[PDB]
Amino acid sequence: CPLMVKVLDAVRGSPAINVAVHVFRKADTWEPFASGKTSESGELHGLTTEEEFVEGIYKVEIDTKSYWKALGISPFHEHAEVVFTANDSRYTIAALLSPYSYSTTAVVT
Amino acid sequence: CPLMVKVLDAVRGSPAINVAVHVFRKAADDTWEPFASGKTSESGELHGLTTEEEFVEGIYKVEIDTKSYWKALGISPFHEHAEVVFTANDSGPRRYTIAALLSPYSYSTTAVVTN
Ligand SMILES: O=C(O)CCO/N=C/c1ccccc1C(F)(F)F
Ligand SMILES: O=C(O)CCO/N=C/c1ccccc1C(F)(F)F
Repeated sequence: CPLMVKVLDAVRGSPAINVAVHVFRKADTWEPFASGKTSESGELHGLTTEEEFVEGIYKVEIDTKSYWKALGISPFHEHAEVVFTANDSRYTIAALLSPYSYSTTAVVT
Repeated sequence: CPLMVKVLDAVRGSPAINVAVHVFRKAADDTWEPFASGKTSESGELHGLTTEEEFVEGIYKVEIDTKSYWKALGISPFHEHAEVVFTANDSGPRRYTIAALLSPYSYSTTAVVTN
């Protein structure tokens, strides 16, 4: 599992459950690559395989807007967007969500 | 000044000076049109990107060029940039401050919206 995403809710103090996440790879346009929804643990595994996940620029779009929308909280952002170059020389993208703010970090091991 | 950007550096505890910032607005075909751009000053602030007349309702993307920043300091960062996408002025005109806090493998962004 070369790419995992983990999403937390800073208002509720909980994982962010059932959040839609779309990954794109840069082709100079954006092409769909993977997607899924976070689990009960706020996690998204099995997006891609080592074979598929080659060097390149990737964008992870976290559909935070629909997440806040579904609990009746007014959100600011359309989404959280995390753009990074993946290089061969294992990635967890973690995001921490609030209605008017978000934080993201990469754990690369 | 309806749209301001402030950028801080979490490694050095200082404003993030001379950081490029590009703002785009979503167009009538779901593409991103260039809207405004500039560079942060000594205080890590970017003022004068737009005017209230130009800053109409829409979906805007503020892209902070964190990669050239970190490279100009001699550091290899993770992200290509920091991005913030949001709808503005949807219920009338507002004043927006977009603040970002930068680390080589992380960033945070927050929005302060005034009437
Ligand atoms: O799976 C993992 O590596 C750990 C998940 O936890 N993520 C935490 C986290 C993520 C983004 C911004 C701020 C934080 C925090 F520091 F505030 F908590
Ligand atoms: O100019 C403004 O509106 C506020 C400027 O300061 N920004 C602070 C800030 C921004 C993003 C994440 C975390 C923080 C922080 F609180 F942790 F430091």
